Amino acid sequence: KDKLNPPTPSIYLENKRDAFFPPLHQFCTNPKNPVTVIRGLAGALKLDLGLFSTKTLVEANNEHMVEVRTQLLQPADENWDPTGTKKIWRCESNRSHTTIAKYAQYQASSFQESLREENEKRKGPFKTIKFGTNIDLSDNKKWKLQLHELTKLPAFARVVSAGNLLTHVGHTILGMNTVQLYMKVPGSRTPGHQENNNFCSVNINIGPGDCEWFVVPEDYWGVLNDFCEKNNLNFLMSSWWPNLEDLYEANVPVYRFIQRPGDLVWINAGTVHWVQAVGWCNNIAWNVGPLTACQYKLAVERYEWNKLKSVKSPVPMVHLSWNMARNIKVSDPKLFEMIKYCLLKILKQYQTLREALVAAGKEVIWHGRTNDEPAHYCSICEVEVFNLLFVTNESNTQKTYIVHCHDCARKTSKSLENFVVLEQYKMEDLIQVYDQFTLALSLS
Ligand SMILES: O=C(O)CC[C@@H](O)C(=O)O
Ligand SMILES: [Mn+2]
Ligand SMILES: [Zn+2]
Repeated sequence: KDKLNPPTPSIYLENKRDAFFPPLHQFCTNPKNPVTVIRGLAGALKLDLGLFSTKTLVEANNEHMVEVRTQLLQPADENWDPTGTKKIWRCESNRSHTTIAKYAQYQASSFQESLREENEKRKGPFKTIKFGTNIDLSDNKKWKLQLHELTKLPAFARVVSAGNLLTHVGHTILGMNTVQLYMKVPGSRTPGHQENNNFCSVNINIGPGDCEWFVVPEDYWGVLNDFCEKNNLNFLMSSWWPNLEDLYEANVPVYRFIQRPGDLVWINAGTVHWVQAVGWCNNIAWNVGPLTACQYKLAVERYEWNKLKSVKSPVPMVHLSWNMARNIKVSDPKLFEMIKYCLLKILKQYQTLREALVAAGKEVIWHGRTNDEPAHYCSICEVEVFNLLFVTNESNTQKTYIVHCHDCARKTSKSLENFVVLEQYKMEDLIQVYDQFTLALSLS
């Protein structure tokens, strides 16, 4: 079907009015639109993309760290096994580190070398390329002008905003509520994935070259998971590059489009995607969590799925949920009932655990909390741990407070005799937050 190669939801901006126009906000967050390409976004805002040029980055922080992925330069939209014999899903992507100055040097000489080849005139085997990924632009002192330029965006697409759930986490989640930079040469590939905890993603192409994007709606992610599992690949942890003929045969629709310099790509919640550089360019990206039932639901679902797959969730959805209930007036009936349900479950599980401890003669020690203290995770299994923290007798005495979850503490120490139980929140206070959390009226 042509329904298997659908058109890209695409908004064409001319000026600031178009960018700040509220139906643009609603369009991007509509669950029916897996991706929105906002064309001409930088131009409409007079964004200085030059602040993100390789030349400026070198001058700014030439020793800054870059995660290098070394890859094969693959043809078009395909991924071949190294012997050029068959198209496979697994892609080779070895990791090392470099600096902006060193990667910049390669980016520039790669282009000069391509110019000479174009002037030398005229299955693999395949050349090797390097992709500069995940460059951390969280330090406002090192990247003042860069980060300030992005406050010019409409609020819904900003790294920080009142309506961004990731703003409401209350602490830094690297690469999610902080900007990541990518420095690319032709063929630089970001393999298939969903965002961390299915949060939306915002990507701007700095240029000067284009990127090519591949997008599959969230509700087909199970199909791609089976493909991975049948191909001996971890959907969440392995590097894979879909066979478009496999997807077509399985009746999976694939959105496919070009992102030009200054185009902003909005990846909606849970949308599966992979990307390749067509030319030489940089990109900047971060996540955003719109206050919708769809975003919260997909975030919760991935959070729970990660536990089953023994994968850490970068977004602490328990911590977030209490912050939402404490600080956000929620007027969507569906969203409200989702949050209320989740808090009630947290609350009851917590009450059950606490009572089991008390009834077994285990003491619960009041530990309180520092405000804006990040969520905790289990030092062993990396699950989020909320309120009741399990700390060894020695870590307690040393006041290092190395957190464990209950299961891991119990597996270590059968009667928890090697652990103390630290309580960060009084129950009455949590019950109060829950009770005071009611549906706000909005006429919108
Ligand atoms: O630009 C890339 O290659 C990766 C970025 C993409 O995963 C995004 O979510 O913005
Ligand atoms: Mn992404
Ligand atoms: Zn654990």
